[PDB]
Amino acid sequence: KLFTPLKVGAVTAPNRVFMAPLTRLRSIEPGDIPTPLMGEYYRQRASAGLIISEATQISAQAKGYAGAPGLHSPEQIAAWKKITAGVHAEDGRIAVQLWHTGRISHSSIQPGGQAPVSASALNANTRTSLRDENGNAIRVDTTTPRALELDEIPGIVNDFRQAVANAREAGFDLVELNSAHGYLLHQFLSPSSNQRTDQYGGSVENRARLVLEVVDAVCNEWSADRIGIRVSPIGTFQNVDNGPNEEADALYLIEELAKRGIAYLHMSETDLAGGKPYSEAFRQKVRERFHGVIIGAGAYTAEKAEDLIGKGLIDAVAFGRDYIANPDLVARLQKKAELNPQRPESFYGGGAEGYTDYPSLHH
Ligand SMILES: Cc1cc2nc3c(=O)[nH]c(=O)nc-3n(C[C@H](O)[C@H](O)[C@H](O)COP(=O)(O)O)c2cc1C
Repeated sequence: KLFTPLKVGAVTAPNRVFMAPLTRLRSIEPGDIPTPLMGEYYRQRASAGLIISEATQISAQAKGYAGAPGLHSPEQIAAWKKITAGVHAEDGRIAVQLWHTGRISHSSIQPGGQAPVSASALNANTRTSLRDENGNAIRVDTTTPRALELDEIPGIVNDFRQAVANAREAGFDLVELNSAHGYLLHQFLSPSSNQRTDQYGGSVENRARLVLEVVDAVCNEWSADRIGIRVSPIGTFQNVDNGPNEEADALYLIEELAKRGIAYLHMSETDLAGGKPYSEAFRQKVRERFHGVIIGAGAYTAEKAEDLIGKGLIDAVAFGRDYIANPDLVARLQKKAELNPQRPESFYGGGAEGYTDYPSLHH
C-alpha cells in the first residue's frame, strides 16, 4: 500500500512515502534566503509522495536558528518560487512547513537583539543553533523569553495568515503549520510552558485557542484543503511535555481541527531520543475524530509503515533521516534496495557535502 496513491487535500500523491520537514540550516544570511543549492536538494527528492520543507519563518520575529529560511520578504518569496518550480518540473509536490520558534531562540538573532517571545516568561532550558564568525553552525543556550501581551496575539495570527498568502504566491502546493516540537504554537498548547491567566491559558480550550485562531485564519486566506498541521501531543519534545492530561487534551484539539475540514494531521510520535510508542487504541481514537489524511512520523521503517497503513490507522509516513541520505527513497523502498549510509555530522550547516552528494541508485 506504500506505493499506492492518496488524495491529500487539493493534490494527489502517487505514493505514501513522504519527506519529513528537515531543518538543514544552509540559507543565506543576511536575509534568511533560500538558495539554488537548496533548490537542487529538493529537486533530487521530487519523487516523494509529498515533500514537506524545512521549517520556515513566518516573520523575522519567528527566527530561532541561524540558517533557517523565511517566507516573509520579497527576496525569500522569489527564491522559494525557483525552488517550487524545480520540484514541479520533476512532477513533485511540495508543502512549506511554517513556524514561529517562540522561546527556542536567542536574542542575538531577534529584531533589535531583544528577548524572544512566548506564552510565558519561562526559559526552554535547551539549545538552539547559531553561526560563528566563519558561518559555521554552533549550539547556544536559549534566551529567556518575554510573555506576549494580549494585544500582540492578533499580530501573530496575521503573520501566519500573510505567510500562507506568500506560500501560495511562491508556488507551494500545501502549507504545514508547525504546532509541534516545543515551538510557539506548542508553547501555548502545553501547560508546562503556558502559565497565562487570560483567555490563552488555563483550560485546554484556552491553550488551544491560538492554534485554532491560526488554522481559521489560514483556511480563510487560502482554502482548508491546502492546510495541514503537525502536532507532537503525546510525550516530551525539546523539554516541552504535554501536561498531565495529554491524551484527552490531544483528542480535544483533534476534534476541533476536524471541524475545519483541513487537508491533513501529521503526528510526530516521538523525538529522536525515543519514547513510548502510540497504542493502536489511541490511533483508533484519532481516526474517530479526524476525517482527513493522517501522516505518522518518528523512526518508522517501511515495515511499520506498511503495517499501520494496511491496518487503516494512518494514510502516509514521513521519513526524515532516510530522506536526508536517499534522494530516491521511494524507488529504493519499492525495489527493496540497500540505502546509502547516513552522515549525521553534516545534517546542520555547511554546504553541498552531506546535502546534495547522496547518490540515487543509478546516475
Ligand atoms: C536534521 C533534522 C532536522 C529536523 N527538522 C525538523 C523541522 O524543521 N521540523 C519538524 O517538524 N521536525 C523536524 N525534524 C523531525 C523530522 O521531521 C522527523 O519527524 C524525524 O526525522 C522522523 O524520524 P526519522 O528521521 O527516524 O524518520 C528534524 C529531524 C532531523 C533529523
